[PDB]
Amino acid sequence: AQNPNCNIMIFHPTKEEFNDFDKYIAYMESQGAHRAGLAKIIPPKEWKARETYDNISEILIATPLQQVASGRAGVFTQYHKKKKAMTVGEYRHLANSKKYQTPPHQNFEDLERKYWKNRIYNSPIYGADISGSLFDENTKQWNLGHLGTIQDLLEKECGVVIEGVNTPYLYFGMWKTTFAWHTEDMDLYSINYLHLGEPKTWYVVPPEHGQRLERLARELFPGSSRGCGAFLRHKVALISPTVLKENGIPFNRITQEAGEFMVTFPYGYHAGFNHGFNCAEAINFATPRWIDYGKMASQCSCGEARVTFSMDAFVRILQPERYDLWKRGQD
Ligand SMILES: O=C(O)CNC(=O)C(=O)O
Ligand SMILES: [Mg+2]
Ligand code: NI
Ligand SMILES: [Zn+2]
Repeated sequence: AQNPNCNIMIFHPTKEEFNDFDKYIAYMESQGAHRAGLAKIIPPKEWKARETYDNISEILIATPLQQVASGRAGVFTQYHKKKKAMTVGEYRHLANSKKYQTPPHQNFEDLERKYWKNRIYNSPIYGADISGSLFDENTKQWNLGHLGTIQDLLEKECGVVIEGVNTPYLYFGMWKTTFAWHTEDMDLYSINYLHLGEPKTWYVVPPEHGQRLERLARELFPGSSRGCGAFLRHKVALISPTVLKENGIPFNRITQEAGEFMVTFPYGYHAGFNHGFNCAEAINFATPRWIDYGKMASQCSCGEARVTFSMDAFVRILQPERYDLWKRGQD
């Protein structure tokens, strides 16, 4: 069995190996990468996402979100307060202001300590889930707006044409901006490219141990759990590495830097934070191996999670028994 300890693997494809996305994902899996829940991919030195980042300031962040925390330093929830629109140039200046800028620090581990100690006492502002792309149209390898669609994958595997589309999203972050513990919608893969700026630290639980995290989360968030059997789908709960270690939950950590891809695998719970101003692009994708995970994915039917149009068909075809209840939660 490859990668039996479920370590995060780091890959360095050549330019030739970077030509066929599906093949390279399947290669990484043949080496056991999926067992971690997360892998890093360093592009060949010949590759670039676009020529420059000098022309992105006029992108609009229509609904910046202030991430306000409740709880204790290692175990908290966050809610997202809506703020007035601002451009990427305005947001970059904000991020670099004395109120929001990264503090002085020694190394990534010192900054991690500061994050966990202090996050709850501040409310950083995040631009999230902005439909769009920063890949140049002439980047032909690993261009996140030209991947195979999940609807085409389901049709190829199962035979049924379905409605829906699959496009990328941009994320503009600052120090302390946080992504809560979650798996992807319908336990899909994700791919994330850090276009520019400061790093992103990730935490991940191996897929084979996902239910351990779920059981701890029900214990640590007991009102939320009573509310919804799949409340981690609300994307609001944070648990620190110290708390996970105290409770014997298997996990790993890694820091992504600008110019690097991360891939999350089906049913890999993950969470993390940004080190300072940055811009990432991300999209969900599928392979043949995902279908069995999509059929088994939990679902939020309480009303909170509210998702993309295109989840409808995945539930309808893969989970027909759950469809009627799930759809009531959407309405
Ligand atoms: O960059 C982010 O905000 C986090 N993105 C993801 O969690 C992802 O790619 O799965
Ligand atoms: Mg612009
Ligand atoms: Ni994710
Ligand atoms: Zn719910």
